This record gives sequence, C-alpha cells and structure tokens, in this order.
Amino acid sequence: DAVLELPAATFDLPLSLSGGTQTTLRAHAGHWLVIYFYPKDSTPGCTTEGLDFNALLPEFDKAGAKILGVSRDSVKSHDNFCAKQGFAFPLVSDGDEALCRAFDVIKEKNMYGKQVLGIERSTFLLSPEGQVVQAWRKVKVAGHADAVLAALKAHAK
Ligand code: NA
Ligand code: NA
Repeated sequence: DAVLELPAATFDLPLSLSGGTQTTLRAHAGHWLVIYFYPKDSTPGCTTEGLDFNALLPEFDKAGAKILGVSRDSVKSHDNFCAKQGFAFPLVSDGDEALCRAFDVIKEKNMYGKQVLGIERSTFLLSPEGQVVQAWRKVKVAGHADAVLAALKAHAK
C-alpha cells in the first residue's frame, strides 16, 4: 500500500512547529496525517493553499485526520503567517530541509545558467500506521485541498 518508503529515522525527526513546540511523525500514530509541503510563507499561492486547507479543517476532523504544512521558513515567519491568516493547524519550520529531503521534495532546475534547488509543492497522506499511501507532486493549488480531502475520505473508509 505504500507509494513512498521513508527512512526510518524520518519518523523520529524533531519537527519545530509554529507556536514554539515540536512534534514527530511517530507522535501522530493512530490517526491520518496530511503533510503538505509548500515553497514559501506568505506568497499568493502558498497562502491560498493554507487557507483552502484551513477552510476544510472540520471535514478533516470528521475523519480524525490532522494537517501539517511544511516549508523551510523560520518559526517566527510561520507564527506571523499563521496569525495573519488564522490557520488552526501547525506549520513545520523545516529549516534544514530534513523532512523535505526525506519526502524527496527538493528538486533541481536548470535555470539562470546554474543548478537551482527548491521545494516542489507536494502533499502526502500518511496512514495511522505511518505509511505514505498517496502522494501529489508538482501541485497546482486550485482544487488541491478538495482533492486531498476526497482522497482521504476514500482511504479512511
Ligand atoms: Na527544527
Ligand atoms: Na500518522
């Protein structure tokens, strides 16, 4: 059922959250987890994606699922983004890109005559036993949160 195998150490990585606490993926054992990676706090597309998930939070709750957004911005940046937008789910400050590399979302592009790395907008659904059962890569924001919710409902049944 897994579409991606993560290094075992990934599940014990301490993930710094908005609000000043930490979590780990293993700490989410027992419920579904949506992990959405986005390139940058407080941009038009990334704000749209976060607000879309936030608007659907009660529907994710009805499945007992939790959501985590992830970028490499600082905790302070995440706190400001969460406060301004009213997000009711946490953002991971993956400043060292450890979680991003585990999910293989750091992608290289030949541009400006160089090799340029960056976060590719991507989302994953993690089962209550920690298996990555669905992945979306190179995500277009429009319709995405709705599609993730629909897939979660399909898997959780
Ligand atoms: Na950290
Ligand atoms: Na989980």
